[PDB]
Amino acid sequence: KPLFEVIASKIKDSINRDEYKTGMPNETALQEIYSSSRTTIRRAVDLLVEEGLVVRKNGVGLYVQPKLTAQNILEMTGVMLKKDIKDFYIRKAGKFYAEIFGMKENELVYSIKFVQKSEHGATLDRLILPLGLYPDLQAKDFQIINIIELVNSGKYKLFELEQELQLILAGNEQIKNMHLNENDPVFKLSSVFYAENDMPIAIQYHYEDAESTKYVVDFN
Amino acid sequence: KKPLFEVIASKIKDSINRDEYKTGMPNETALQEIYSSSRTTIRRAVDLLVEEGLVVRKNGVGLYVQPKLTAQNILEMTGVMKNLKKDIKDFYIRKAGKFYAEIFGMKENELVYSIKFVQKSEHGATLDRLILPLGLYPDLQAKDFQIINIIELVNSGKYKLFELEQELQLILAGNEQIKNMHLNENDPVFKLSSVFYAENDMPIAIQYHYEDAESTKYVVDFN
Repeated sequence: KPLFEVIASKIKDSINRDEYKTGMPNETALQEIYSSSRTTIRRAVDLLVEEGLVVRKNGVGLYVQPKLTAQNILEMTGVMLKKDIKDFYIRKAGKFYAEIFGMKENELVYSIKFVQKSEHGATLDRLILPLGLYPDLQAKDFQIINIIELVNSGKYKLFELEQELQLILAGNEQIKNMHLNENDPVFKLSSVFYAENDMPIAIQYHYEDAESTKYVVDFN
Repeated sequence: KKPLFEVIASKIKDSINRDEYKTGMPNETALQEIYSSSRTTIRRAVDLLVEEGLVVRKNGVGLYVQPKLTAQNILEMTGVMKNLKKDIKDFYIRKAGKFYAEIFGMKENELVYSIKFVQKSEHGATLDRLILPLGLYPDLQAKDFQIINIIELVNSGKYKLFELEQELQLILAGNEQIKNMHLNENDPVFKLSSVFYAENDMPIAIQYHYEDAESTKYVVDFN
């Protein structure tokens, strides 16, 4: 078995025992820790990335991916009616979020997706929080009971909220998570949270079934 | 001549005009003393002021001066002199009534500020209505009701903002939307309702925001 695979397994263990914390040693440090080559480390880390265990901060270092253990789920939501977490992971901002946040598209953001049983059907929420703006949070700190509190828990204080409201056709996200049919009408409430001086610090998308006995929505 | 209650109402009006009394005054008993007049005379003077929309009673409690949208206050509240800015249509004190009393968990006869403003946007004018209970924003004068940043304003009273609860609806345009947003009757409108809470499940403010829901991508057929 190749060395890089051996080292990747060794690092997986370190991650399993919370030795490396989301919120780890860079690749140069890993060379020294494992007395191995740059190439060996790069290939070991490539494998861990592919498995979704860690993520690189281009030209900076390495982050461990958050894990939705029963314990972290308990910390974040209070459970085990309520809020069910579907996804929590770190990803590059990409171009779309880079323009909104005014950051580099290869810089990292947290992406959180959760569903909630409500009045008329399940609702779906997506939260995007730039890693550089919420530096000190560990997975258990990402409590989703109160979104205002969460958005306020990072490096900057929440100052202002800017919101957009739309009617859209149910997409794959909605049909799957909200139990809707192709093209059913859905309210999309988009929120951009700002710190002072026009600095966006978080984005949120909230979706609800728009069906009603009062009207019919007809999309072209 | 001019009856005494009217003479006294004029003097109170004068005091109001010179900001001796203002939003954020002596109660009716103190007025009896100040003007050396009867309970009945003072009650009639105040009735006159209330009718003129210059003051409002707090059930027994006392007397509040109604805020004034003078040029100065408007400048203070919105930063605007004399679009894409905020234009105040209404600012006054009123009883909560059943509907708001139930939301705030307060007494129907207790007072709230009602603020209405309009804003030019991409898909036309939007309309906002804010409700802030007096007892939760006791120390604010007229010029303190800055509406540049609603979160800042909601956070500026007795309690700190802790949580936000929102409701999303499609409604038919009513008179408010007709006049203020230049829509036709039964035009579809987005209504975004916000309830702002302090810690421990205590509502401190309500906001209703309205936007034209017309789109080139769908039509809304109301029943």
